[PDB]
Amino acid sequence: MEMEKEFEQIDKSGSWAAIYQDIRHEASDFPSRVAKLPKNKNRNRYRDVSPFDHSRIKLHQEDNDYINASLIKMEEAQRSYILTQGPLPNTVGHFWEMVWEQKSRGVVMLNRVMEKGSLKCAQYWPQKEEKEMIFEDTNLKLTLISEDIKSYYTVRQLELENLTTQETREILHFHYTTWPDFGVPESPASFLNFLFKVRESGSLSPEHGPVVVHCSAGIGRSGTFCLADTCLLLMDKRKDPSSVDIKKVLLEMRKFRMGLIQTADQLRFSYLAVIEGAKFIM
Ligand SMILES: CC[C@H](C)c1ccc(NS(C)(=O)=O)cc1
Repeated sequence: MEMEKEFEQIDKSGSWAAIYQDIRHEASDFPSRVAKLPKNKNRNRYRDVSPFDHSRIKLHQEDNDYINASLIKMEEAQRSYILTQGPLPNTVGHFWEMVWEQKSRGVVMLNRVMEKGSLKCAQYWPQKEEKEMIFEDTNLKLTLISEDIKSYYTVRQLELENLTTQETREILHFHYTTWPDFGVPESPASFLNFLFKVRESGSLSPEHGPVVVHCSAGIGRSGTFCLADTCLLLMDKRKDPSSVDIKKVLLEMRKFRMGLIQTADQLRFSYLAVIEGAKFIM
């Protein structure tokens, strides 16, 4: 079926939970043996969210190459994304090592450091220009260059230096600051505006490594971001845009990381975002 009328048909029939459970039943199951090794317990935020072995990002390190991060490679759309958990106190250095080694330009953050009164990720970037951060375990230096605070999101320019080679690179930090503590946003308008700002920066383009996107577990809000982006790109590429099937795209993405889209409300919000976004593109 088309999207916008399939949408109204699920609303009127109140069957979002059944649709979402079907997706959970059909989703791929691949091994995640490296994630479960005892030496990696303090590298995982949640025991039930792990990268598959076949798509995990490997650190270029002979001691321990593990990070909780997955490469989502979308062949028809010609887009790739790295989805990862919010960094932990003992993985901030690994996080920036990955950004460096994978040649990423942008980092997309969809959570606040504290939500619901608890810490959802480490404070992993510097908050003042004159107070830079040094990650001694991976030999990197990170400096805040500039910060632009808007009503729904903040953009930061960062400098990452590999202290071993003295090479430097500019990284863009795109921080969506207004996702509500419970539920999903009432309108997709600010989320779509944010997606377009990431696009306009070059951070999603083939001349760079894959964008790094995270929330707390790296599957819920993060899944919504890449699912909406990929669906809108396919609607531009194809002769028949109504042939884009959001449930099939989501199942394809779940071949690369488990659990993408965590609730039936997030599924409905993804439909809403793609529907409204397809009108603005034209
Ligand atoms: C950190 C704010 C600074 C003013 C800034 C730099 C870059 C961009 N975007 S871009 C994609 O490079 O055009 C936006 C803002």
